[PDB]
Amino acid sequence: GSSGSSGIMVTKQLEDTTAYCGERVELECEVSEDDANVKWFKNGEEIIPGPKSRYRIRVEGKKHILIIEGATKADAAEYSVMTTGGQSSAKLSVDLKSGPSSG
Repeated sequence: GSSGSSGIMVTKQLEDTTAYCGERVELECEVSEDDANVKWFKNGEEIIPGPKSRYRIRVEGKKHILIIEGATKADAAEYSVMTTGGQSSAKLSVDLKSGPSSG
């Protein structure tokens, strides 16, 4: 049943994501272990979610989902994850919706 290398390996590597300003960004990924606890880092910095945070790390089976509430020109950064035995990186580019936002 559950027989895999000691550490954890990122089966599915993050993929470049292009969202708009204020939009909601969602980074999905998969690992070797289940209900694991990956570490999401923004441009090398360690993210710290919570009841009063912007980033919300969700765990679903053997896949993680890093959602970002309000993706501004600042949110657009290289998001890299770190596990017990794996690491990944992605590029998030934020675009400012063109045209008058009406109707």
